[PDB]
Amino acid sequence: YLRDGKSNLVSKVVELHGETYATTVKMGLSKTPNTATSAKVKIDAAYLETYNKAHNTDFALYPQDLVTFANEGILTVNANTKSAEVEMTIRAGEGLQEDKTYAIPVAISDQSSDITIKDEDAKHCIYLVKDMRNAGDAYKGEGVMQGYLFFEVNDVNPLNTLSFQLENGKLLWDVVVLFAANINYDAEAGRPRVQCNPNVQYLLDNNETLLQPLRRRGVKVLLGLLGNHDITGLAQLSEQGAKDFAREVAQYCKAYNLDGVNYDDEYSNSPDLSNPSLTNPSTAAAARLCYETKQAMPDKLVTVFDWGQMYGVATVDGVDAKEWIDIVVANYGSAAYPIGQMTKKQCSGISMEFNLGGGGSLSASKAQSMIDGGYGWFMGFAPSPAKYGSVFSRLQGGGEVLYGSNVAAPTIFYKKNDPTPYKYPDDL
Ligand SMILES: CC(=O)N[C@@H]1[C@@H](O)[C@H](O[C@@H]2O[C@H](CO[C@H]3O[C@H](CO[C@H]4O[C@H](CO)[C@@H](O)[C@H](O)[C@@H]4O)[C@@H](O)[C@H](O[C@H]4O[C@H](CO)[C@@H](O)[C@H](O)[C@@H]4O)[C@@H]3O)[C@@H](O)[C@H](O[C@H]3O[C@H](CO)[C@@H](O)[C@H](O)[C@@H]3O)[C@@H]2O)[C@@H](CO)O[C@H]1O
Ligand SMILES: [Ca+2]
Ligand SMILES: [Ca+2]
Repeated sequence: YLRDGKSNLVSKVVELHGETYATTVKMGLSKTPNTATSAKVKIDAAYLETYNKAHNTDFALYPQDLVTFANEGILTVNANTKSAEVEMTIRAGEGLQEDKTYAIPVAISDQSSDITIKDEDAKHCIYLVKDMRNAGDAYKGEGVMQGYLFFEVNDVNPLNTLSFQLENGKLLWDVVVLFAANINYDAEAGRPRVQCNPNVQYLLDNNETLLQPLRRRGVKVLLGLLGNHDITGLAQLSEQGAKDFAREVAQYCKAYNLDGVNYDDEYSNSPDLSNPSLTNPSTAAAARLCYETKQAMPDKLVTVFDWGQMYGVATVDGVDAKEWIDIVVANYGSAAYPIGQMTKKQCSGISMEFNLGGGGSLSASKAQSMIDGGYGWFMGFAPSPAKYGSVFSRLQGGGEVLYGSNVAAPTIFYKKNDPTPYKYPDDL
């Protein structure tokens, strides 16, 4: 089969932060090659219609003139690694649209008889390309650790993400979660639904002013989903129930122009096993939902809190978790761990409970330990302007290690449901 060589993913999201992006396309080999092993790759524009139909997506084709393969797309065989690869360059173009995902479907062609291609799936990989050159204010560089922040939107305006910058002006928090919409039972439909409390609903209704300004500066905004004290839950949907709920989550992220989801399996009660949308609570059911959610929004982030039964099964329908868990964050005091072919670049190395105090600090020591451990993420939960003294104290020193620039003292904060930047601390 064919995949992206750097990530080893068959579906790879590419964020352009500069004028070019370089990678390889890699064909895996089933036998040690010989002098005759050969293959080429090409862009397969016709396959995009098939892909979009299968995923209920609408991606446009990235301009083919902006994509270049080395060596006319002929793959260089590496006999020692059972693979063959070609360099591919993606150039940023003109006349592209901000905030639109484009597709580069790549196909194997002209392969030698020693290569067996099982199906059309193994014959293709896909790059999902986003131009992020202008939504650059959270982008702190190649290979740095990234931040993941939950807001308790019952109480705190997520525009407070903008209170957190390094001295070099970059935004600290790459990803923020609106915590949380709920899963609840819909009796009229006999199935689960997304249920948004009035605070969540107000944010979505007002996404233009209270959420999209974060996305304009490059922050990914995710909808949090959380159990909510009835028979439905994120780790207890049947295969069919998970397919249906995943489509609803994807519809929210499309309707409100968000960047994905966090799943937190807490507070559900026991399921009604006679209901066909439900099943025994388990990590396999949770993994099924994550997989189906990714199939429904392959260019958006599927992330989990490692608690309850939400995380741990590493394959669904033969597909490894690297393809459908983008980020896993752990409980306060723990580091997350990868499953399947994930690496610790998908995992949090610290989780900080900013409202109650546990989980430690993003100190210089801790930052270096996390880098040394290969972690990709640091997580924080429930910051608020009233506690900025404590929150920012727990961020002292780490930024110099992670980025060469410490977190700056806050000077602005936002009040709930109010777009006005107030002066910190004078305005409270
Ligand atoms: C990523 C992560 O940290 N995940 C979790 C967090 O959930 C947890 O946060 C804390 O969670 C507790 C428990 O919240 C759940 O239970 C609440 C109480 O439910 C019961 O009572 C209700 C009546 O008061 C009944 O209606 C209900 O049926 C049940 O009998 C419940 O109110 C809460 O749901 C609300 O909040 C969530 C978002 O948090 C929202 O989706 C719901 O729609 C609803 O609005 C949960 O079901 C909670 O008590 C903690 O709350 C305190 O702290 C927060 C700030 O963090 C304050 O805003 C709040 O005022 C309280 O002071 C907090 O939310 C964290 C930390 O423990 O850890 C992981 O477990
Ligand atoms: Ca800009
Ligand atoms: Ca808790």
